[PDB]
Amino acid sequence: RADVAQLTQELGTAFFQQQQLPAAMADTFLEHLCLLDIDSEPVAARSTSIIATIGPASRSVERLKEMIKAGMNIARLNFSHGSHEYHAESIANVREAVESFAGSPLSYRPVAIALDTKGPGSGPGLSEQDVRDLRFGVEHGVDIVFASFVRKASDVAAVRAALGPEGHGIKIISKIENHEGVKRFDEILEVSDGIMVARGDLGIEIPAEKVFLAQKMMIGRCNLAGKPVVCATQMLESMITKPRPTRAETSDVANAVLDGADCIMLSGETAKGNFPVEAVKMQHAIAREAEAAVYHRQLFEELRRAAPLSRDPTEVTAIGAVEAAFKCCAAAIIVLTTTGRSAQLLSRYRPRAAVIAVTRSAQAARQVHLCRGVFPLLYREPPEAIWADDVDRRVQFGIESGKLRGFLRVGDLVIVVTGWRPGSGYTNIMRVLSIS
Amino acid sequence: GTAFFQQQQLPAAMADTFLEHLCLLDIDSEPVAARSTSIIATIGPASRSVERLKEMIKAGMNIARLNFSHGSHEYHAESIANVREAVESFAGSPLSYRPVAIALDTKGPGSGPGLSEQDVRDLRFGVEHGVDIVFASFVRKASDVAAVRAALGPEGHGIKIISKIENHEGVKRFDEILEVSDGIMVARGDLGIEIPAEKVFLAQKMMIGRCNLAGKPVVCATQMLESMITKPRPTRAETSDVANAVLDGADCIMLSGETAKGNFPVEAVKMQHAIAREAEAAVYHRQLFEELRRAAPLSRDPTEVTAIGAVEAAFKCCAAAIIVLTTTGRSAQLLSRYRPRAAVIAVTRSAQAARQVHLCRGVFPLLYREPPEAIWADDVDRRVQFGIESGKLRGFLRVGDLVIVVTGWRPGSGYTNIMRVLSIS
Amino acid sequence: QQQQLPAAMADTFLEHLCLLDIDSEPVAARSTSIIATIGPASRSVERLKEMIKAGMNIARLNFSHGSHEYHAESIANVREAVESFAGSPLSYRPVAIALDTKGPGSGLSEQDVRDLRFGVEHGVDIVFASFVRKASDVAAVRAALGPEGHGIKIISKIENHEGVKRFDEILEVSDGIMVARGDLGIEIPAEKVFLAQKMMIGRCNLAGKPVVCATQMLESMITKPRPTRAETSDVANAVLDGADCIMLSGETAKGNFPVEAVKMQHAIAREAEAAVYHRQLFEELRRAAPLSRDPTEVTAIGAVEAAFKCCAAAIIVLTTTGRSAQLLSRYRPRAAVIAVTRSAQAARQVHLCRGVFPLLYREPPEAIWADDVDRRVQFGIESGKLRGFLRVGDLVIVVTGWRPGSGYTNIMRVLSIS
Amino acid sequence: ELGTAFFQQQQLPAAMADTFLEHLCLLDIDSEPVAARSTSIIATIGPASRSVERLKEMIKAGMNIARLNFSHGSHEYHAESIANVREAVESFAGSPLSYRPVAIALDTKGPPGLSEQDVRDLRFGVEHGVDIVFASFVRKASDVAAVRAALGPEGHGIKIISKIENHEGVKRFDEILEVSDGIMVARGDLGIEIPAEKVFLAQKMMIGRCNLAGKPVVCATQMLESMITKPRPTRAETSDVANAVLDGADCIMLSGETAKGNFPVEAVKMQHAIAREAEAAVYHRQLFEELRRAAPLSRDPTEVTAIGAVEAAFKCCAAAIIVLTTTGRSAQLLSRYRPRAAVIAVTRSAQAARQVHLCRGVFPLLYREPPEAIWADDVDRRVQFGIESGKLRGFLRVGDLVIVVTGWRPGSGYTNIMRVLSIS
Ligand SMILES: O=C1c2ccccc2C(=O)c2cc(S(=O)(=O)N3CCC[C@@H](C(=O)O)C3)c(O)cc21
Ligand SMILES: O=C1c2ccccc2C(=O)c2cc(S(=O)(=O)N3CCC[C@@H](C(=O)O)C3)c(O)cc21
Ligand SMILES: O=C1c2ccccc2C(=O)c2cc(S(=O)(=O)N3CCC[C@@H](C(=O)O)C3)c(O)cc21
Ligand SMILES: O=P(O)(O)OC[C@H]1O[C@](O)(COP(=O)(O)O)[C@@H](O)[C@@H]1O
Ligand SMILES: O=P(O)(O)OC[C@H]1O[C@](O)(COP(=O)(O)O)[C@@H](O)[C@@H]1O
Ligand SMILES: O=P(O)(O)OC[C@H]1O[C@](O)(COP(=O)(O)O)[C@@H](O)[C@@H]1O
Ligand SMILES: O=P(O)(O)OC[C@H]1O[C@](O)(COP(=O)(O)O)[C@@H](O)[C@@H]1O
Ligand SMILES: O=C([O-])C(=O)[O-]
Ligand SMILES: O=C([O-])C(=O)[O-]
Ligand SMILES: O=C([O-])C(=O)[O-]
Ligand SMILES: O=C([O-])C(=O)[O-]
Ligand SMILES: [K+]
Ligand SMILES: [K+]
Ligand SMILES: [K+]
Ligand SMILES: [K+]
Ligand SMILES: [Mg+2]
Ligand SMILES: [Mg+2]
Ligand SMILES: [Mg+2]
Ligand SMILES: [Mg+2]
Repeated sequence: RADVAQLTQELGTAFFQQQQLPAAMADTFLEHLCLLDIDSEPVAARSTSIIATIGPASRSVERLKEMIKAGMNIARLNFSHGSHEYHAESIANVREAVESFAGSPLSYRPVAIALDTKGPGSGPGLSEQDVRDLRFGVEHGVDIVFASFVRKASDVAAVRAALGPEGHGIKIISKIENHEGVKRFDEILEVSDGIMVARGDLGIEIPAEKVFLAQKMMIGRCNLAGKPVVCATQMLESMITKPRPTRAETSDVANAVLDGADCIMLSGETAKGNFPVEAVKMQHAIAREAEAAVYHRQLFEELRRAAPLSRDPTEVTAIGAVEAAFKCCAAAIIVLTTTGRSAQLLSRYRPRAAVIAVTRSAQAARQVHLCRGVFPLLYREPPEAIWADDVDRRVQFGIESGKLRGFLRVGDLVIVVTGWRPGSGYTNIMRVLSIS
Repeated sequence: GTAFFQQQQLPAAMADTFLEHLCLLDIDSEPVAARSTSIIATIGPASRSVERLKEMIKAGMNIARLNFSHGSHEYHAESIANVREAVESFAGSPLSYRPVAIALDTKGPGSGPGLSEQDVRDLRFGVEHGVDIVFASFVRKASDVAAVRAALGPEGHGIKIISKIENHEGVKRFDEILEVSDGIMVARGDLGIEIPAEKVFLAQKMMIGRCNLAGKPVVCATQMLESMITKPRPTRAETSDVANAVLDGADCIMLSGETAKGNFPVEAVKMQHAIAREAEAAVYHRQLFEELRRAAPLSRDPTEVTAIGAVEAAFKCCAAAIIVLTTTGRSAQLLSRYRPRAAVIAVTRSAQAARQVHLCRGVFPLLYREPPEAIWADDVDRRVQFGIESGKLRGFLRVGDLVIVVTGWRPGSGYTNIMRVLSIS
Repeated sequence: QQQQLPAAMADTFLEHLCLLDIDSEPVAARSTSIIATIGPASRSVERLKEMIKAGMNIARLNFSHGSHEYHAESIANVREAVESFAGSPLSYRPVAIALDTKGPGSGLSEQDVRDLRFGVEHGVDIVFASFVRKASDVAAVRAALGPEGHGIKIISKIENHEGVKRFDEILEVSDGIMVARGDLGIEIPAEKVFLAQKMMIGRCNLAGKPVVCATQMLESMITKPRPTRAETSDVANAVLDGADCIMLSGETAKGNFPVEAVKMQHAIAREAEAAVYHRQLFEELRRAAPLSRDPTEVTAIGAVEAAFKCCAAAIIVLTTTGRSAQLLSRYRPRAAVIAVTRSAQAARQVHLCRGVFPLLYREPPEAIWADDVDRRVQFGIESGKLRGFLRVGDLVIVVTGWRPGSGYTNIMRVLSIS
Repeated sequence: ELGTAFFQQQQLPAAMADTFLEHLCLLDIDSEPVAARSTSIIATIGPASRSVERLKEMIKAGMNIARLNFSHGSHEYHAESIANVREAVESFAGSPLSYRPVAIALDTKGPPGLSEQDVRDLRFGVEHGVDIVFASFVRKASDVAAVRAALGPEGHGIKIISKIENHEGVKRFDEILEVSDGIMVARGDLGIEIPAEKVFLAQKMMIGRCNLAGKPVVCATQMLESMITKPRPTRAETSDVANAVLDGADCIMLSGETAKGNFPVEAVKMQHAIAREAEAAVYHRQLFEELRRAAPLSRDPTEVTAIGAVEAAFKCCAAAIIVLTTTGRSAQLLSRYRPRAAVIAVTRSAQAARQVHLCRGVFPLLYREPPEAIWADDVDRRVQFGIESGKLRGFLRVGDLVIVVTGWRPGSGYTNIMRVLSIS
């Protein structure tokens, strides 16, 4: 009680009853479970991104607008099916639906476009079809590649080479789908931007009763590395034909978030099912409940104990900002970023505070959806003559969007993360600001 | 040997943090210990045949659930007879005989305020037919449990009452319900209709945590392997759900339509068995034991004091088993509440206690049938030897293993007070 | 490695003790301040210069002995010795002046009222108030200091059973506490003093307020050039307990080896500070420190967390009153807290907080406030390089505010030296 | 119930704390120690403490081990001091409530190899039946082997406590501890051989490693130095004694304080008073957790039984753990887990009864009844002897819970049973 008494008097007992805060203050994991409360409502914005596979059931512009409003952050295009012409039309429809909300950043929502490859088949390396599909991705400006059946580090180097010099900025998320991928996980993660636990093939390649071990291990190692991890396949499977999921399906979604997944995915549920929008809404509702139930006290302590010492100022500032946000129950951490890296380094410490990432790069704004708890804001104004004023305008842009979009209210504390000079790699400042 | 320390997720068990424990989980680290989470299979048209029941017992069914929401008393009495016939077909080999509990799951109160007249009749049927457990539907408060207990009468005092929590009131009045119940069932079917579907996992994890803290059995139920009612293999979400119920701390996992009416009853039991064994090896015992110890209050009860000493001793030597003599199952339950990795082999002469201890995780009941020796110390030794011989035959024990033996200072229940370190010869 | 770093990485306190190494040399500057009692043996300007060089941070004047004329001459000699090093601003060491009252004897005595008035007139920085037994005793001392002594720190001396029992109410209204073991060891059983000491140090560490361990720490050094094994152990254990300051009484006031006693406390404190198990200490201080909406409070925890992440050589903080440095000190960083201040009094008083190294800023003011802040930060860096705290390539954490004036600290910056 | 008053004594509010910092904050000067003093006191016998009458007062004050410093005196002088110790000890054999075994320890003069004088003094120790040797200036494992060889054919049961007095002993500590029965942190010479300001690091490290190895460790020299001439110690001296106990020392020592000082009895009384206070202030929650986590897994039934018995004693706040031991080993393995319950060791070996004083919290009871023909009856008689002695001495009352540790067959090395008994 003494460690929360003054803040309880100031913020109120009602504030400390919401978002599983009594369970968050527990001294043991067992006590944390015992304090979980179905009446404790989630307040924070949903931080785990939803990837929706785009197909016949979710192709139209009108349907895609509903999916964006329901919570879709990443549109996946499965190159195992369809054609280049079919997928290009789906991509154009996604972009049309996304841009229909570009009226003001107080209502704008960026959406990443991901290409999921067919894979190597019986062959041992990049398939000729994968080379053509990866070239298509670069030509159509995809943000992410979900590379199928990655079995070793040279597989991701081959994917990187097929993207050429013009696809240098595309994120490569390696899909682990077999025994070799699990066994060579460390070398694959080292050269990848992130990982997808592709449970469909994994559950056929290894005993079905061992998939949960591979999932928890890969999520834990990705959390330790500070790299995005996606949990995929059959999460809400029954929703392909039914309007409501099973008890095992809601449990699976909640447990993927509690495991530490940055993203959760919908495959047949959105590509061909009868309830694509309802499936997105269900993942959204479960993820908000599960994020509040995360035991941050042990998680943050373990992420600190395991993360090595760092002499990188972006990394040092990120841990200081997350520590400061927990100390004051900050509503948000506003960070200026060019490539998304400063937001990713904040996200790896799993703050409860939303990470509002203000960027001029449309691609970085789409790609940061891979990192849990990062809310991208695309800044469109031309640069101010004085760099310090251009920085301040970008911070104010995040404070006004947050104030008028629920995130922030007058009296809230926010942590602001900036650098000392223009350009990528110079984040080194953390500021505590009171919202007026 | 090095091979021993590579199996049963032992590298992940030695980790200094939960995060490093997850990072060390290995799909090639094979489970060695016997499956400790009990499987409850609901009886119906797909599982009533005496020959089909024999296959389900071999696959791992520990408790047979009779769902009184369907069928007459004549139907349930035939189910009881078929279950008992299949169980007793293995009684000719006492070292391998597996007791199977019979649980009666009530229809419930309906639009009524408390115990239905149908439940009063069904509960009296349960006592008359010797059921071991009652899964009481829609328990909303402590007086619902007292009413179930009263309907069982003086002849049903030994029947275990597991309260099913199926609505908001049951979740909110959980503490008072657990206090008077023998255990709890997280009845997710109705719970997921009574409260928002996205909140069920919070109610499940909370109730399992509180039951683990109280040392009382908790069952995770409904739609765990739902797709297996019509498909031979479950979905990725279903295997995950079963593994996570075990990781949460559930003593039992349940099958409903998967065994009552589906096309794969035996395979659904085999699937729960396979998943539970993998998930039990992945339990982070270092944190779990530490937290259970820290939260368990001080006690002046010798059974409770001996149990924590025996669990601490078992962890110190990597004991293959804790062999406990028990009359009511209580000494085995008090060992089980500390979640030892060592199997708790409970030797009992009570056929009912042998069936009921399946509610406690990691308790393997052995029904001892020999008449008592004239010298009490010799009768205790013969039972301990029966435990060792059954354990060797079933694969729990080998020569050279260390075992912890928990016994008492005089006959009758309530006098457990001794813990002994024994080398298997 | 140096500064007990293998013992610092240990996963348990037991393994930390097992890894302590007599060959692991201390590198960090000595964090625990030394209070030396000034008397016949340590009065001369030449002797005081050697005591400052040996490590004396606070000069204590015991008003139980001497006279106003005697103590005023001791104060003038301390100031003369301190100011003899002012010609080199990058290495100048401020020294606080503390007045220790005679006490109530058999409420606030008339002699204490006169002595407290003397302290205000002579510009003392701290009052060590004798025999504090309740909150109203502190209020009486505060009232006797009047309107001109509002800035003087009151450190309540706990010397009897009532002071121990009413500790919480005394700490609440005091700036800090002194565990006055001489009288405490007569007032309560001698074998219970260590319990009162460890409890008071723990509660002061929890409150983020300075605590002094005092009396008979190196007693045998009054006549002998080397202390006993129990005395070196006592000094090391007071530092390991969490004391912000350690004190010398007869050892410096009347003994034959005043300079050697200061040197011995300095040598032991440096060794003991490196042996502190920061992994458990920081985690416990962090877990127990309440949630806060005060930006100075929030910035301090962020800065200490950042310093541990990069093994920062120092945390450079700008402070008017010393408060921003005190809030960093309460988390016990391994990094030195270099406090750059224009207030000569705050520079002297900040010696009460463990690990705070005060730098008195005497350079011309900049016209642009941002440029003025930058030059005070570069002054912290140049003084740090000269004193051995910093080297080129080191990382430092810089803590500053958004606007001039006290109470506005809200910024933490990661800076690479040179 | 035990009552709220029970939970206010022996620093029990500080014992329940969830952090070490909270534990310190909850220490209470009004919380009185109830348990018997568990840290043995070693007193150096010299001119000021040699007489039978003075030795009787020192035994009553709390002396458990009599140290004879072979750096001074002679064989004749030390033999007379030993005879006086034995006469003073045996003067209490007519009262079970007052009788207490007292170990006799020989501290060598010290050293190329073992000195000629040390060979003769070690032979004197064997001939006079000493229990312990405090071996001066041990620098390496071969120094311990030389002392062991010198203990001739009749003295292999004598305990060798290696004194660490210089840089080489500190640096070769692990190899020395491996072959020694225990260690003495000999701070006098250590504070001359290494910088004085580093002695506390060597002390804390050696105590921690001995606690980890489950071997006795003695903190020695200048603990109450001023009491050689003054009736009361300094604030630094009481602090030093309390901190040696909090560090984890099994024994604390008095040298000039008892050998030649003006207040030998008062110095013993002061160490007794401080140790009792400091033992109650030990943070058992973290200590037991860390001893468990660091101690490797074991297939030795005595070690497995010991941890189970200590866990059981903490669970019920057992007044005592009664253990049957012939060599002292079963009591030593209980002691290494630092139970708050007193370890009452029932033995037929007079030497083991004296030597177990080296292990913190072991209260030896020498049993001299003739053996019963039925072994189970002889075991029950010794268990009841421990219970009746415990009731007589104030350790136990009817209604208390005790833990009893025995083995399954006679002879040393078979401990494998732990029982929970209600005192009737
Ligand atoms: O791009 C698609 C697509 C493209 C063009 C026509 C139909 C589809 C389609 O039905 C579809 C279904 C799915 S799907 O429903 O997720 N699923 C169908 C069965 C096979 C699964 C597999 O790849 O193993 C996939 C998609 O992932 C993608 C598409
Ligand atoms: O101010 C002092 C002083 C002032 C003028 C003459 C002599 C002295 C002196 O000897 C002295 C000794 C000491 S002292 O050595 O610490 N000590 C002497 C004995 C009584 C102790 C007590 O107060 O209980 C104090 C001082 O603390 C201060 C002075
Ligand atoms: O056995 C003793 C003894 C035996 C015969 C005559 C005198 C003494 C004596 O004074 C004495 C003093 C001490 S002592 O007081 O501990 N001693 C003081 C001076 C020498 C020191 C040293 O050895 O470094 C320690 C003893 O340890 C032992 C004896
Ligand atoms: O997260 P990234 O990719 O390193 O970008 C962070 C960068 O953004 C800034 O805050 C502002 O940079 P710009 O003015 O170039 O947009 C820099 O100071 C910092 O280096
Ligand atoms: O677990 P419970 O029901 O308390 O049974 C434990 C009892 O079993 C025993 O070990 C054996 O007793 P019985 O010979 O009566 O079967 C008793 O000593 C002990 O009291
Ligand atoms: O520690 P204090 O007393 O609050 O002083 C800290 C203050 O110092 C500063 O860094 C610099 O202030 P000045 O320019 O007034 O000296 C402020 O921004 C900040 O509020
Ligand atoms: O501690 P030690 O020397 O191993 O002695 C323990 C032995 O004492 C006993 O409890 C009793 O043995 P004895 O009857 O021979 O004295 C044995 O069962 C056990 O092995
Ligand atoms: O490839 C996939 O996405 C899978 O198998 O889940
Ligand atoms: O009754 C049940 O088992 C349920 O609702 O899940
Ligand atoms: O006044 C003091 O310093 C004391 O009593 O210790
Ligand atoms: O020999 C000793 O005891 C010493 O040197 O401390
Ligand atoms: K694909
Ligand atoms: K039912
Ligand atoms: K005074
Ligand atoms: K000697
Ligand atoms: Mg696949
Ligand atoms: Mg139901
Ligand atoms: Mg005083
Ligand atoms: Mg010596």
